[PDB]
Amino acid sequence: DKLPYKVADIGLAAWGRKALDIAENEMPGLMRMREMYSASKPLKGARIAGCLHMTVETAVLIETLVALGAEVRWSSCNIFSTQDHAAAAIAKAGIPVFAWKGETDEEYLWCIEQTLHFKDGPLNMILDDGGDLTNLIHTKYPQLLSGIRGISEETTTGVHNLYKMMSNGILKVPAINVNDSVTKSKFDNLYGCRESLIDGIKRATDVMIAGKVAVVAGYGDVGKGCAQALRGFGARVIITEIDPINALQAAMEGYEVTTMDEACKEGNIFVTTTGCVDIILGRHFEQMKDDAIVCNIGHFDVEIDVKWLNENAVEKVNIKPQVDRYWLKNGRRIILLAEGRLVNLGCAMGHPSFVMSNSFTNQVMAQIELWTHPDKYPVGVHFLPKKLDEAVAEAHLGKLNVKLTKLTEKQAQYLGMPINGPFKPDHYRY
Amino acid sequence: KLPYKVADIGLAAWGRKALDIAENEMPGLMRMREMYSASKPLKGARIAGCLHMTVETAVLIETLVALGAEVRWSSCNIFSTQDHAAAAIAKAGIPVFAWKGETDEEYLWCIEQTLHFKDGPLNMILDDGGDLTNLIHTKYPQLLSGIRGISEETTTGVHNLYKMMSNGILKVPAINVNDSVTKSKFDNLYGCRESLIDGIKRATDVMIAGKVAVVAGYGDVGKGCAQALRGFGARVIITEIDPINALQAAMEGYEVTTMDEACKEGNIFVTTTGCVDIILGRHFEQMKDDAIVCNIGHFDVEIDVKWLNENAVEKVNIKPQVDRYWLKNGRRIILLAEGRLVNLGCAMGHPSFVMSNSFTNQVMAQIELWTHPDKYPVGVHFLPKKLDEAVAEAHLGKLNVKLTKLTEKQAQYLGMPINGPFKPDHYRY
Amino acid sequence: DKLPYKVADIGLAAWGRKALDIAENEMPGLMRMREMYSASKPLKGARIAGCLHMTVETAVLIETLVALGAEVRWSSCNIFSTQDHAAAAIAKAGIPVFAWKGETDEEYLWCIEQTLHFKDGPLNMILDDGGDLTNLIHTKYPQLLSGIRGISEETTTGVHNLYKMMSNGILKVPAINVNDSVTKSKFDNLYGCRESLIDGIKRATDVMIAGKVAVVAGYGDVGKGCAQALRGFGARVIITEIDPINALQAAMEGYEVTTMDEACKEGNIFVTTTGCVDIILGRHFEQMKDDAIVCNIGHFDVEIDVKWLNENAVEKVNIKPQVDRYWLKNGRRIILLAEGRLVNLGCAMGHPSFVMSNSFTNQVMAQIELWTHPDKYPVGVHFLPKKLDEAVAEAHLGKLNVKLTKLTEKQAQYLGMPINGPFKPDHYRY
Amino acid sequence: KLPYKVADIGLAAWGRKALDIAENEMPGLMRMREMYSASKPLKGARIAGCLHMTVETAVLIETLVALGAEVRWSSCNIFSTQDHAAAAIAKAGIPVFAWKGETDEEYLWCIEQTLHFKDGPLNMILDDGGDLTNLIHTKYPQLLSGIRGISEETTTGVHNLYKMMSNGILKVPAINVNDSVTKSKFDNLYGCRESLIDGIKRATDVMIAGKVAVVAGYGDVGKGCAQALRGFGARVIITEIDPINALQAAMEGYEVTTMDEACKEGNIFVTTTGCVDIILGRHFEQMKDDAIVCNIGHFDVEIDVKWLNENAVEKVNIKPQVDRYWLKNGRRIILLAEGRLVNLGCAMGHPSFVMSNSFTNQVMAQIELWTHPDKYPVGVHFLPKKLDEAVAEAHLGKLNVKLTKLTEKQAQYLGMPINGPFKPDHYRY
Ligand SMILES: NC(=O)c1ccc[n+]([C@@H]2O[C@H](COP(=O)([O-])OP(=O)(O)OC[C@H]3O[C@@H](n4cnc5c(N)ncnc54)[C@H](O)[C@@H]3O)[C@@H](O)[C@H]2O)c1
Ligand SMILES: NC(=O)c1ccc[n+]([C@@H]2O[C@H](COP(=O)([O-])OP(=O)(O)OC[C@H]3O[C@@H](n4cnc5c(N)ncnc54)[C@H](O)[C@@H]3O)[C@@H](O)[C@H]2O)c1
Ligand SMILES: NC(=O)c1ccc[n+]([C@@H]2O[C@H](COP(=O)([O-])OP(=O)(O)OC[C@H]3O[C@@H](n4cnc5c(N)ncnc54)[C@H](O)[C@@H]3O)[C@@H](O)[C@H]2O)c1
Ligand SMILES: NC(=O)c1ccc[n+]([C@@H]2O[C@H](COP(=O)([O-])OP(=O)(O)OC[C@H]3O[C@@H](n4cnc5c(N)ncnc54)[C@H](O)[C@@H]3O)[C@@H](O)[C@H]2O)c1
Ligand SMILES: Nc1ncnc2c1ncn2[C@@H]1C[C@H](CO)C(=O)[C@H]1O
Ligand SMILES: Nc1ncnc2c1ncn2[C@@H]1C[C@H](CO)C(=O)[C@H]1O
Ligand SMILES: Nc1ncnc2c1ncn2[C@@H]1C[C@H](CO)C(=O)[C@H]1O
Ligand SMILES: Nc1ncnc2c1ncn2[C@@H]1C[C@H](CO)C(=O)[C@H]1O
Ligand code: NA
Ligand code: NA
Ligand code: NA
Ligand code: NA
Repeated sequence: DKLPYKVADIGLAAWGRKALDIAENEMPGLMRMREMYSASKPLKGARIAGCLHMTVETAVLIETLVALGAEVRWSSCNIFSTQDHAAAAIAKAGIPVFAWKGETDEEYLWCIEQTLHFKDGPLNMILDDGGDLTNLIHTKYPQLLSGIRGISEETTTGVHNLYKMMSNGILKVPAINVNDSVTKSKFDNLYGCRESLIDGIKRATDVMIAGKVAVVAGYGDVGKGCAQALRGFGARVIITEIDPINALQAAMEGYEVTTMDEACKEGNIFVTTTGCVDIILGRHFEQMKDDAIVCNIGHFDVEIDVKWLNENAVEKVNIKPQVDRYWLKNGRRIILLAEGRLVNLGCAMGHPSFVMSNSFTNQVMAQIELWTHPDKYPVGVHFLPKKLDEAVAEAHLGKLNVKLTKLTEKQAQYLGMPINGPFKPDHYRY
Repeated sequence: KLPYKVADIGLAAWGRKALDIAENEMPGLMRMREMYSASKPLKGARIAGCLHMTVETAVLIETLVALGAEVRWSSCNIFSTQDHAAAAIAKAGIPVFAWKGETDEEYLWCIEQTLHFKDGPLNMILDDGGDLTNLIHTKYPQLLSGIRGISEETTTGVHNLYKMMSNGILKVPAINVNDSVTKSKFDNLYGCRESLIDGIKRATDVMIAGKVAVVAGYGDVGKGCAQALRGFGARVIITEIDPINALQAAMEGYEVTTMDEACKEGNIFVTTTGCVDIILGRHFEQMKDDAIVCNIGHFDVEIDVKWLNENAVEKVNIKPQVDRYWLKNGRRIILLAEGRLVNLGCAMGHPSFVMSNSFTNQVMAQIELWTHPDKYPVGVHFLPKKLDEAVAEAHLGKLNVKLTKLTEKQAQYLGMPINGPFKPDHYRY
Repeated sequence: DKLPYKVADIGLAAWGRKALDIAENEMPGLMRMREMYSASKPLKGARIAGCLHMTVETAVLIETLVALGAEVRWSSCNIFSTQDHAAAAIAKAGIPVFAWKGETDEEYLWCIEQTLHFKDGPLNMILDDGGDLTNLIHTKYPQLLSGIRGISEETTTGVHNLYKMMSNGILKVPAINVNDSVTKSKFDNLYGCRESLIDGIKRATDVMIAGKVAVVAGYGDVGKGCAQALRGFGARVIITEIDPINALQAAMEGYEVTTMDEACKEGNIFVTTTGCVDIILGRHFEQMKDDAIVCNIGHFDVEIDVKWLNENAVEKVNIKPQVDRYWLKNGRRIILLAEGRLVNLGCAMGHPSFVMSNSFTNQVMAQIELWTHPDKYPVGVHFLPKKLDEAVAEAHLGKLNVKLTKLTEKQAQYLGMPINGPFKPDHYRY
Repeated sequence: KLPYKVADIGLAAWGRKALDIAENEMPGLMRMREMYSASKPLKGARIAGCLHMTVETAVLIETLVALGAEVRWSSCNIFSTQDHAAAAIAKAGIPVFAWKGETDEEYLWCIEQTLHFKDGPLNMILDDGGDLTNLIHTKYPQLLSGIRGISEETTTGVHNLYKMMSNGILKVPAINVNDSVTKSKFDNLYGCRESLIDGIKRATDVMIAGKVAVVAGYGDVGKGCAQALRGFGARVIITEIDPINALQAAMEGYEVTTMDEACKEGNIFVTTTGCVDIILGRHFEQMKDDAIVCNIGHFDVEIDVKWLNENAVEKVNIKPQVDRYWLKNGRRIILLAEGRLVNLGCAMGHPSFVMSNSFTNQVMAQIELWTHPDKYPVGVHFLPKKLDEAVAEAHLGKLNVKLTKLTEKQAQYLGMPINGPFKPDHYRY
């Protein structure tokens, strides 16, 4: 009585499959998980509802979970991030996916709702990115919580929410924080954004980066990646920050660190990375250089006051999908990307597949941990063990032709560690 | 006569919006309009243009028109046209014969459409790579005495001009635009530094970080390519024939070796040489699985694409301008744009700001040749340094640069005109 | 009956004082500690034995501890690292310092021994860098342990030893791990080495960096700094690593990662950063390019087999102090810096003062924590609270003209944090 | 006659060990020895050299001697001599008159000691900045007809040569060594990229990261300086008079503004212009406390040091070549080397490898002028590109670079001699 899937055009499946084949060959961590666990099927019995950007890389993740024995139903965690060819390939393979590029808010919620019920029963695992699925179940379907064995969560904003839920006694299911695996936060958030931020800006606007002033709000792992990208192409990068440690890191790297109240007068490009509300406001827009480009890469579209532009501009000219040029009362123009939604996935294709193999190999490990060892994980928010984190990295070395040194027994004795690791104390920051 | 031929005139409104955006990024061209729209220095000029029909080129076209020229236009590559830009130019009433994905026959037909105007044949050439110049000299020599001048955009095209002059076969005066400082040291360098990666990413979405990337040639193009790749975390290996360029690359921290060795290590290959026979069958056979191979030189002569078509066991089209070959050895090769320049073939070419440097030089060269032909005997000439400096100066305001002015005491100390030119003729910047 | 101090030449004091005045003005964190606590004198009653490189920066630290009420007696923790003008200035101010550049191993131990006994009694606090003082007291003077209120420890090797001591039940005094303050490990070890490694190499050898292959063993915080420095000047940098996560970081930054067994055939410059034994051995030396430069920046001189060179070379030619050129049986030459001791302090002046103000402001905070709040700190190894770590960074922002953004009450509510911080969870890696 | 005059002959053994090390880093010079020591092309040459008396220059001196020249030497700066290198040269029996920390009178006396050899006056000039050239022309014109040639090392010196020729006052042929590609694009750029920081660090030990650094000029020197500072985490602000250089700096991500503005923000100031009156009293009065101020241009004319001496309320010598001034406003200024070039005055100048490029050009220019005077009429000349390429090629082996060779088919395609030169005369690299 329900749709078996819902995608833009199932006819795109053959093209999606070609993109998947190429991506598989860039994702050795995921392929290794298939190779190790396809026969034993550790995820047999798992009914995973996933809510995560329905991209080519997410399709390789989905097929890994399926190869490992899971039943899966999927939606995207952003209205603009789905790659319709990837979604079509997943649907063609018989996997229930409810996702397309350019959903409305209503369609978005409907899609998540389709993932909750399997033939054998409701979901018993959650794989989430940003917390929308986690929150939906806790608030709207609390009756389903005792049936769920575990949650794994992809991103900084989502894990922040899990910590908040736990400290408020609202969290009712064990969760693993995948964002804060070393091999996720220090790779995907950093090197991922270093490539895909500029990709979104370029595909949207074709603007020259060299010669511009770029303003990056936040200097966490995402802001660090974005700043490096922009400066690499010859932009002069200004940073805003609230945290004196991150601010001091930026200044030590040669960036001017000042407030948005000042930087708004100088920036030609504005990128928000904070995960926080009220970063770019009407008072900033009114002071910006003509044709300033403004975009957000944080998870939710809460950083930029897009409502201000819609209410106060003389006119809004749509240039092409996800690219709007507003004409203000001061006669100047602002170019706004993706209506303030995360620009790398909304205007380009998100992070390339190789780095997503780090993040998603963590996801598969988390799902195996929660599903097969539920009693290691009481209701709470947990990290994967360092030995598994190290294993994720080690799985990607051969593709890059890296040769890792092995400690001799004498060196391992001297350092007081096992020759097979883990090699760092739990507080190590890399 | 056909007013134009383009893929889809319906793309005109979008094209125009992209032109509006690009105008605001092209202060040199907008300045040429503000200075010369009234006096119309190019009145009576009938310019045939053969140059990648992009948004940037559209802004150049409408600048030439504003300055009084009649213009008829074709692209200098079968894959580089941006159909929305060609539609905007067609809708404006300018004869343009260009679309993305031309056949070789269509390519020549389009150039041929640019030769004849209502009032006579062309009397000015604006060229990129020399196809229009060569076509006239070889096939339409009866039009040569009617042509006042040629201006040439690119390294490969200027090499051809110098060779023609040395052999006594050039018959029309030319200005080498490529070797204006504000072209060669900006467009070829900073332009490729952004548009090479754009082409590779739009085509393949591949991660750059952690890869080995092999860049053949370390000229102005290869310098920009190499910096771009290294910036994203590729380990870049350079090949070179010139010991000076090779020493530059080594002093910037790049491994310099031959393609014969580098083919065994690269995950990404980019040819920047302007030379034939750079990546051959013997190289393809040694490459890592799913090696991405592409060219950014003007002509598609650097990569043996014919070898792949003849020797691969499978050839799968992934999407337009992206082919995945399976070789007898079991490994795969990803070839971009059939070896044609990848930035314009798989993306949008250089962004507008830097093209404003190149194209302001083009406008100046067209004015120089059209209005001061006697300064330019048959031969190959540079624009004066004062004009080259003026191109850079016109772009400083947009970037909020504050230029220092010499005092009279400092100008006297330096033995320099206070208003420039500031460097000797041999200065390399 | 004992020397009041022992330095190379007390006559250098006036020049030392001029260097100190300049350094003070680059060390706003330490000067702020003086300004805040000079009147209340929180360290009144403290008798601090310090064992830490007797440099210009350490002199500003010492005078801060004294201004805060402490009695101090000092030695260097390396035989080659003392700056004789700094030592002379300290001695001239009436502070017992036992340190000079170029001590023998015997003199080194004698110097530490002079710091143990004060007029009023034995030491009751330890400030250490590498653990030599901590170990000396636990092994040779166990009778003094119950009189010691606390230990603060500067460096990675020293903190590793403290963790080992604690897990073996050998640690008898509470300790604070200053190395792993964010504002120490992610600044001093990284940005400090990024400047002072090249300084030591240049002053020793004047070698051109551009065009060379440089091999860096280890890609921790020190190796990251060293690699960046070398590549910035046009060296091609190869990295060795045992930890697959650090190895993957290096490869993602564009370095070749391979083993020393391979890299030894290619390197023109070799820098060891591991903190581990047996990094460069005779088998590597015999394969090195002619005039390969070999140096160590790790704390102890255990990385390079200098004994191999001394036993196997045809001859050793001293070029100048801390620079030796060995002629091997293969006819090639090796240039060895500082006899394998840490090259930044041995051949140049160590880290510049601004970054040392981060490290040493942590040291002063640790000493205040341990001395005035002993019951917060049971026998064990502890970190400073994140709020104090943030304060260290904030203290350095004004000197760099950084403008830090303040959260609004609405943003702080949204992020669920205090407007005054701390701004990050305890696991945050920066 | 005095055999030499140096600070301390006792430093000879150490000097020699430093020379031994530098020889192994200078394959171009060692190659000139291996090729020409037997044939002695410079037999009969009596070369007066005026050039920073460093370890690198010692290797140049002994190369000229190996090639048959007689040489007598002085430094071109009062603070740049390396006394151990001067001692090694003196101990070898070569007349050198140089020490670190000369007075102005001693400086001139030393140059005067180089004019007369046992067999006659000088017949060749090797100059850096033009002091020897100018001294001969103005004070010893009777020696001019006896001088076969001049070779000149540096930008400021070549500017003077061109000005002299334009005014008809140059009377001896000269080779512009600075503008060999392998000099200007290597020494001025990569040399300063390492030796500027060396000078600042040895003098002050200041942290670079987190500072604002102001670099006046973005020529080859300022480009290398700016990269060096940015690499260590300084935020670099550029000043410029030339709109081309200024646009380059902006396209590399540097703020470009005037010294009038930048003096309010910089923590470190470096002058690279070759021009008078760059940092004035009005700038000093606005600077941040403990601003470090230094010059790397040839002559000490860029910084108003006299202003500081006259207007400061206190002047404290921190150590040799380092002065801390206290101004009326309460703030301090740290001045390096009394405004003299800071890399050679406070450190060791450029490392040996890159100097091997510069100095191989010098040897070639001395051979060209001495053995082929008829190729060089009175005027200012470049070395042929084939010789410039040969300089780079001689340094490739040391760095294990593998240079590709064109095939006959590629050379024919490019219209290029298979063995070079590979670039046209106007190529800018
Ligand atoms: N689009 C993507 O592919 C992608 C990838 C990874 C993470 N993310 C998202 O990016 C966002 C940031 O992630 P992160 O890992 O960098 O988190 P982070 O905590 O490491 O960094 C955020 C930084 O913003 C700063 N900040 C907070 N409020 C600010 C304000 N008002 N002004 C200036 N700075 C302020 C904080 O001090 C912090 O350092 C999150 O929403 C995360 O979920 C997106
Ligand atoms: N795609 C674009 O947007 C764009 C932009 C500018 C120029 N171009 C084209 O790019 C090409 C290069 O232009 P350039 O300005 O860099 O020229 P260049 O002459 O500056 O550099 C080319 C380099 O290739 C080297 N080379 C020649 N043959 C080689 C071989 N067999 N192997 C290795 N190296 C070899 C040469 O020594 C030279 O240094 C030309 O075809 C030019 O027209 C393209
Ligand atoms: N000279 C200085 O100014 C200075 C400053 C700070 C720290 N240190 C010292 O530097 C050393 C390193 O400090 P750190 O903070 O970088 O520690 P770290 O733990 O962050 O890094 C050391 C790295 O070496 C790697 N390693 C260990 N054995 C290895 C081997 N056999 N081969 C290759 N890699 C190996 C580890 O995986 C690790 O990543 C320590 O001795 C520390 O005390 C010196
Ligand atoms: N210290 C060294 O080891 C060393 C090495 C090479 C050259 N030099 C000397 O360095 C100086 C610069 O050499 P170069 O090769 O870079 O010359 P250059 O001509 O390439 O660059 C100097 C730049 O200064 C700019 N300039 C001139 N006046 C200015 C002003 N008032 N304000 C701002 N910018 C101004 C010019 O536009 C030019 O771009 C010369 O004196 C040269 O002899 C020193
Ligand atoms: N190609 C991609 N496919 C799927 N997820 C991606 C992609 N690129 C980035 N991400 C997610 C986006 C998210 C913020 O919601 C993160 O933390 C990243 O892991
Ligand atoms: N966007 C663009 N529009 C038009 N021309 C472009 C663009 N980008 C690059 N070029 C040309 C390509 C050509 C080699 O044929 C050159 O030399 C560059 O100037
Ligand atoms: N100038 C300096 N004065 C004092 N200590 C310094 C200096 N530079 C670096 N350090 C210490 C050296 C040590 C390894 O023993 C560390 O961890 C750094 O904090
Ligand atoms: N080590 C060095 N030995 C000798 N000459 C040096 C050194 N470093 C730089 N130079 C000169 C300085 C000069 C400006 O006077 C130049 O143009 C550089 O070639
Ligand atoms: Na992808
Ligand atoms: Na464009
Ligand atoms: Na210091
Ligand atoms: Na030297």
